[PDB]
Amino acid sequence: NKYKRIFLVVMDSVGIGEAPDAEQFGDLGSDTIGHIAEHMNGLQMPNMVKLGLGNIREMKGISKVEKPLGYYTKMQEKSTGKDQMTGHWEIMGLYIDTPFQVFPEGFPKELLDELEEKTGRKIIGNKPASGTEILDELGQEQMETGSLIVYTSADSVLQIAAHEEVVPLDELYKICKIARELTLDEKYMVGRVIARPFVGEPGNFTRTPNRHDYALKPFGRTVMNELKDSDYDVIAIGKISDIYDGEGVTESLRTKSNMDGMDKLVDTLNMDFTGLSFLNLVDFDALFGHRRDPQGYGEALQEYDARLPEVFAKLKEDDLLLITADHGNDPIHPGTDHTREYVPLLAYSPSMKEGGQELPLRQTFADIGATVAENFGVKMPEYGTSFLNEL
Ligand SMILES: [Mn+2]
Ligand SMILES: [Mn+2]
Ligand SMILES: [Mn+2]
Repeated sequence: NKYKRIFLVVMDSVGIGEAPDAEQFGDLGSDTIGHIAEHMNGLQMPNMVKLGLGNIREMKGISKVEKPLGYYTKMQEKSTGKDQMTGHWEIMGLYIDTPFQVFPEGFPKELLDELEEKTGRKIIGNKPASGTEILDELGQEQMETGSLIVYTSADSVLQIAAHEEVVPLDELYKICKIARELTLDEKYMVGRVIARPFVGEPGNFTRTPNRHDYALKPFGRTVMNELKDSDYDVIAIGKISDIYDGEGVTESLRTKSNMDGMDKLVDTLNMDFTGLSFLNLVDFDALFGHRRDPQGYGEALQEYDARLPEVFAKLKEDDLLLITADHGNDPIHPGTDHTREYVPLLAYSPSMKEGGQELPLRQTFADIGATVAENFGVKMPEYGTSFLNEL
């Protein structure tokens, strides 16, 4: 093998400007990193700059360098959608025709009618809200009537809240499984159904750790599956295991924050393993992109950048570091959805003694999967073109 270990980092939602097909999505003008850089009066990301981020595209505070540490380019998304699962599934070698939906005005009556029809229970709420907001508003009615609080977020989720004393936990799980089946329908396709049991009294409701998630498996066997099947290590960090519903995963490390994500990445650098360590840094998307908070987003990017030199110091000659994103989520864009954008790609190993060069633009995110597959000698994905030989 050319590399013994590949460290793949998804900066979640960290897009590098509108894609050629942005108009279809209402995403003309979208530029996640660029708009953040303008807001910050210049982003301070010296380590990403050293890797060649400015060589992909110059932005405020982000300039090109003469000798980038590694190779650089951007990637274009080929799949129909701009959601979490589409982006990640494409990265690991798939092509996804059918996009996962978001519901800023709640779910269609048809879906909620069938859920009522199958459960014999009333549904209340039906809007995007935080757990705290929806329980403050509807928690008491839920307790008193035995109704189900159905809500969503800015992402592709259907969430069902019920008080543990009123709706038995096991009944809530059964209901969520029904909802999971009903939402395997391209009109109502949600990435994730989430059980949100809660306890307490009016004015003091808390969501319990009895939360359960109901995800869909990727629409195909991924490069992760192939790695696992060939007895390679596949270490998933953060939301990665959940995004792939555990498919191809050999170890999963939960994280609480971006900084904690970088700590677990460091933990994997300290592990003897052969295969893939795969990190998702989700805060960019979950805290700042959807909340349209360019200041928080900018600060988060600077906090992440400052962590990189330790990663650089720990990389071995036979290690490869890959840094990319899965879509955009421009914090100055209208609405609360993701934006259809190119994503950066940086590929660095200390064995690149002469530094890196520009790679041809990646025509699908699956080029990452193809590169991983070729490196480890496992079955090549149906989609994607490896850039391994270019490194
Ligand atoms: Mn838009
Ligand atoms: Mn994402
Ligand atoms: Mn998101």
